[PDB]
Amino acid sequence: LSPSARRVQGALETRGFGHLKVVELPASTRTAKEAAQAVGAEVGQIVKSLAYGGSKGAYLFLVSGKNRLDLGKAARLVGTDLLELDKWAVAALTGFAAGGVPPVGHNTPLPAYLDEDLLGYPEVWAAGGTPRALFRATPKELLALTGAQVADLKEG
Repeated sequence: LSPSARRVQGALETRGFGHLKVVELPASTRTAKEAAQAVGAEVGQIVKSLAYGGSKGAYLFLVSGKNRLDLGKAARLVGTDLLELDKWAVAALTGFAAGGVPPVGHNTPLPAYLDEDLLGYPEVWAAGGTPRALFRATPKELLALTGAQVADLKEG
């Protein structure tokens, strides 16, 4: 198991959610579609942990794998303009590299929001530190872990 996977696992245990297990998929895995097939889930069940910056501070957005973030709603919700964060800041804030950001274990705890469509499943799969690592959890757990606020975030 990769250093990233191990890091997310330790983070889950330190939070009291040690029963959730980080899983490692075949090197040949890098898109959300690939990840979902490997574990038998729909792409909408994959959770993307998107980080953005604002003059206030940085925020976290958990989006269904089948939706793309509507920056318009995200901003009126946050109350400030939001802009893309480069690679360096993403790692500096979360402690992980873009493309594999998990919803927990961040160096900087971030206010969070959860795509209401994710509550639509019995369980979802979040990133485990790299494109080829995931861990499943029910939406209820994801919310308890992130302390995220449920919200309407996708483009319609």
